[PDB]
Amino acid sequence: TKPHVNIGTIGHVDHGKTTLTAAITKVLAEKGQAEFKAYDQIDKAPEEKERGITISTAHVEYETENRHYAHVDCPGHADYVKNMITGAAQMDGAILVVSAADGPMPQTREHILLARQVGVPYIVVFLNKVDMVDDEELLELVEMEVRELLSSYDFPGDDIPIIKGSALKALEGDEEGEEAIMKLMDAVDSYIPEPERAIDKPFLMPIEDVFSIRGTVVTGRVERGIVKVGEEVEIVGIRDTQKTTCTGVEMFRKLLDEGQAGDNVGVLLRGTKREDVERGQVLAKPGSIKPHTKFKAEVYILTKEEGGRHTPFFNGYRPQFYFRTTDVTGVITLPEGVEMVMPGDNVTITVELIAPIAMEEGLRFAIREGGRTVGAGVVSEIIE
Ligand SMILES: Nc1nc2c(ncn2[C@@H]2O[C@H](COP(=O)(O)OP(=O)(O)O)[C@@H](O)[C@H]2O)c(=O)[nH]1
Ligand SMILES: [Mg+2]
Repeated sequence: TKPHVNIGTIGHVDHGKTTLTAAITKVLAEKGQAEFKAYDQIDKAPEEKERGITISTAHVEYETENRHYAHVDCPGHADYVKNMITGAAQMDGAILVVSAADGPMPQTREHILLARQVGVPYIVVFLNKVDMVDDEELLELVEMEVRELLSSYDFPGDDIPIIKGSALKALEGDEEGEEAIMKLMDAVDSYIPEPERAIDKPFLMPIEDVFSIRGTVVTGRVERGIVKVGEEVEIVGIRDTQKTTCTGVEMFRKLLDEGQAGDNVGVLLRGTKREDVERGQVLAKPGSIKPHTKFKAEVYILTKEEGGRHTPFFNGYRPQFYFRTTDVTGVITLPEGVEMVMPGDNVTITVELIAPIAMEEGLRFAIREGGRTVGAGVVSEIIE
């Protein structure tokens, strides 16, 4: 019944991300809309090893009167870099926690930057520890700096909701703290939009295999949107884009009239040659996506223990980039002042592939070396 939304607390270590998370569950639990999770339950988040990468993440759920939320909170900076780049925890919005006494700190800056690189749509701020600041004019100045920092990374710093409170007071049952928590959740309900359904997006299916029996059939999972018998589709990319019509959709022993987000199907293509279709291309609504060879991306480089490299790479490093279904070789260019990239670092890079790929901001990929994963990335900018 209630719409679902995924959010999380970001911010510098020790500014109160975990205390605020606990306070949210406590106050909403007091309204009969969540189970209360204490500070220690959340601070001691379990390790989850997906694909060699190990990440500590606390998962709580709670509801307002309008929505149902899934909430992620992580102990260490490194955990946020990982989750945000790999996508192990998506965020329809983020709650930025900033200590009112200390103000923005390096990881406050980095999480805003990451939030923009990976496409976190919108941010709300909880300006925490107001009980340690006794001067109103000091409070306004720190709020002012936060809005500038947000705007310096293209978020609407002038329009973002910033709620001032004390998560620890709220957790002690203080009435003024609890009101701050509800001001925060009222802003989350109002300012963070509900995510677009996958089935409502323009059709896109990555091609995993190609067959010629009836004619040419391609198999894969429909990533988003719907494809119906009789509709036109474009084939992107690697080669010049081309257009055809869907004449059939099917599973095991089951013909279909349509294929929609989440379905594993085979799609009949009319008059398309098998040699003109190959793994790595995608089917898509005509005009909805384009092929590109060059782009910028935010990447996380796996550590030795995570199965990655154990030596840095330098400008001109030439690995394979795994987009959806296959590798494509590309050359890496490093930022202006960056000289090397150590295992475990995150950095923004420019890449030029040797072949085009259907590409768009927010597309995730792996970096591979010798058939081994060495990095994970997110396309942050297209370069034509
Ligand atoms: N005085 C005060 N201390 C707080 C507040 N919120 C959190 N703290 C303290 O700040 C320290 C770190 O808080 P924590 O939530 O673990 O920060 P995190 O690293 O972002 O998760 C703890 O000792 C908390 O008790 C607050 O509103 N006021
Ligand atoms: Mg914490």
